[PDB]
Order: sequence, then structure tokens, then C-alpha cells
Amino acid sequence: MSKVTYIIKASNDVLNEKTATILITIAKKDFITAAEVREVHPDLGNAVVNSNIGVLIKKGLVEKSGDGLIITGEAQDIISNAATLYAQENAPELLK
Repeated sequence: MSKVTYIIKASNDVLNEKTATILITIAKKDFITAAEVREVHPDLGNAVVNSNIGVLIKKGLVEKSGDGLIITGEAQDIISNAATLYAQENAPELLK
């Protein structure tokens, strides 16, 4: 169900699924790249995937540290907050 919807929640209705997962993929990995974000995805979607990283970038949040992408403080609050919202409902092993 899982975390991106919570990312959307935590950010405050910026993300979709698509940007939430993409911001996540970068956010986790310090010097990912855009390439890796392309490379992972099952279900981001190559055309969207280009958009989602850039659209984070054009806001903030992610900062490209070049040559991989890595997130600002702004993301870092969102991801921590959102993952915690994941934690309540998923709860790896946490609540259940």
C-alpha cells in the first residue's frame, strides 16, 4: 500500500505515487543517478521517471550532485516523516 502514498501525505500533496517513489529512489541512494532511477523501475515509467526527478529538481527536492542525484533537507524531512507514516500502518516489525 506502502510508502509512496505516505510520501504524498508527508510532503503535503506535492508528490504523486510516481514522484514519491522517484524521490524515494534517489533519497535512499546517495549518488544514485537519473540513470539508476531509470534502471530500477518496474513501475515508475521511463517517460515519467525523467519527469519525476526533474520536477523534484525544479522545486527542490532533489539536488543533483553531479553525477548522481541526492536529496535536500526538504526531502529528508518528508521521507523520514512519511516512512514513519508507513511505520504505523505497515509496521516493519513495529506495531503489528
